[PDB]
Formats: sequence, structure tokens, C-alpha cells
Amino acid sequence: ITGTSTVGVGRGVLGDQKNINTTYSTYYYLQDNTRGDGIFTYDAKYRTTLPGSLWADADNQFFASYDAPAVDAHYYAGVTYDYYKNVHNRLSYDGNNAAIRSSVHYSQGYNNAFWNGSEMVYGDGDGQTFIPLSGGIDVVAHELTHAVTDYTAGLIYQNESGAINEAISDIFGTLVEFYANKNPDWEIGEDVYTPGISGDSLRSMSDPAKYGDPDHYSKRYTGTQDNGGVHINSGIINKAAYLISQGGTHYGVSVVGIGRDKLGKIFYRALTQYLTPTSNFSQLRAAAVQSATDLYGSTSQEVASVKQAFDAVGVK
Ligand SMILES: O=C(O)C[C@H](Cc1ccccc1)C(=O)O
Ligand SMILES: [Ca+2]
Ligand SMILES: [Ca+2]
Ligand SMILES: [Ca+2]
Ligand SMILES: [Ca+2]
Ligand SMILES: [Zn+2]
Repeated sequence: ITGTSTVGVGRGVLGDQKNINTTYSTYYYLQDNTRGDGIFTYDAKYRTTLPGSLWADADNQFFASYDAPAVDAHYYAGVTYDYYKNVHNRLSYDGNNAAIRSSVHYSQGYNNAFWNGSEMVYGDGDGQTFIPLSGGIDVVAHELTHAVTDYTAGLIYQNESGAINEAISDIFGTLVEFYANKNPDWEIGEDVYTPGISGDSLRSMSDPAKYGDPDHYSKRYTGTQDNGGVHINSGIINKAAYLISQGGTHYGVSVVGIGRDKLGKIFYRALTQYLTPTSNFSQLRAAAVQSATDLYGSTSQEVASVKQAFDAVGVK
């Protein structure tokens, strides 16, 4: 759309009020011209055809309950874009300011969200297992990072490379959640999962086993479900990443934490410089070590912690 940039106001999935960037041209659209080539949010109107209609609103106020998921998908995509730009100096997912598109109200009672190779898509949830998925900043950032991976390492979505692809998305989704300071934690999807149950989440990076995911290589899933356990075996990497950041002793191996910022720098470097589409866990470890070496020196503590952390999860 061609029009005038403006700012609107609405309420998100969790009921919080926020301002969002809109464009005015007869209607007010969810089109943010302030970031790269724009962020665009569409209404899929409970259908599965994509992307749907660019979101249009008459008065620039988005307080209807039907509006909530659009408000958050639109807002959280801006935050994520900011994180990448500010923190890693990367312009959008392609590094060249590509437009960011998302659709909401995808299908009926759809308990999922995803990156389809061109855009983000969010279901509204069935109201029991999930509420609308774009209400979780870690979910939004998890999706946008899959775009980042597609344009960089290109990790194939299956088996080990696939689990790495998933872990990357959880790690950066969590780093973004801390960046925005939105009640941050090392859990995944807590804000939109099982509205009826407090305290849980979809996955845990601090203790993957809490939800039955592996936290050691010896416990990896080797069957065929889930594309070869991409959402299961990611726990091994997630745990490694949590250890690098926070420190701890796991299976008798002690890791000194080096903090979130360094975690993010090391992983981003590995992702953008060293990983390839078919990289496996063992290659990820070599990548992460090389990255930390590049950044901090081979005799650094940073390098030492990366090694310890992988040793702790059994990745050699
Ligand atoms: O892999 C994906 O992008 C799909 C999905 C995303 C998701 C993340 C966090 C919470 C809910 C949903 C998953 O099942 O992880
Ligand atoms: Ca309105
Ligand atoms: Ca949180
Ligand atoms: Ca979280
Ligand atoms: Ca819950
Ligand atoms: Zn994912």
C-alpha cells in the first residue's frame, strides 16, 4: 500500500496495550514502513489460503478481540527486527531488509505457527492447548529465526541438522524475549500454552527433560517421527546453550556461564559463517568452538565454556 505512516494503538492477546506502526490510505493498514522494506500483517480469515488480506482497520484503534493476534504478530515482528539489527547488525532475515510478512487467524483451532519459506503463519489455538500463537514473543522470534536460518546456514529440516535448526530458533527466540525484557525465561511458549495451567510451557531449555525431551546425546531419539525428532533432539542443543550462558553442573560436568550476550554472538557467528545445510551436532560443536575462538581467543574462558557445555551434553 502507498500512504502515510502513522501510529495506532491496540491490545494484544494477553490484554496488554501497545502502540503499533500503521499506514494510512482510506483505511489504516498493519503496514510498518519504519523497518527495512516494511512489516505487513494479514488476515487469513480462518482459511488456509495465504497470505490473505492485508490488515485494514477503519479507525487506527485495535481493541477488538479479533484484532489481538494481529496486533501482537505485527508488534513482535518489529521487536525481532530490531533485535537483529541492533544486536547483530543484520537487516531483516535476508540481510538485505526483505519485507516481513505474517498472517494471523490461519485455519480454525489451529494449534501451531510456522515459517513457510516465504512468510510467518499463526493459528489461533483451540483455546485449550493454546491461545493465539502470536501472543508469545519467543514464538514470533522462533519463527523469524527460521527465516534467518533459511538464508544463511540453510539447515535441512530433518535429523540432526533439523534439530539444530530448531534449537537455533529456540535460542534466538529466548534471546529476543530477554532483549524485550518481557518477563524473560528459558522456557519456550509459556505465554500461549495451556491457558488453564500455570507454570508450564512447550519446551524447556533449562531442563528439557522436564517435558520428556533429551538433555544428553546418549538419550537422543533415533526414530522417524517429527522429521526424525527435530523438536525432540533440539533439547540436547538447547541445554548446551543454556549451560554456556548460565553455567551449571550437568551429568557431573561443570560449566562456567559466560552470559547471554556472548552466547548470542557465538551462535550467530556459527550460524552465519560456519554451519552448512547438512551440519550435524558434532559439526555444530566445531563451529561454536571456532566462533568463540575467532571472537575471544583460543585460550579464552569463552572457548573453554563452549567445550565444557558440549562435553556436558555428550556432544563430541
Ligand atoms: O517449529 C515450528 O516453528 C513450529 C512450532 C512453533 C512453536 C514454537 C513455540 C511454541 C509454539 C509453537 C513448534 O512446535 O515448536
Ligand atoms: Ca478499529
Ligand atoms: Ca516469558
Ligand atoms: Ca519464554
Ligand atoms: Ca500454561
Ligand atoms: Zn521451529
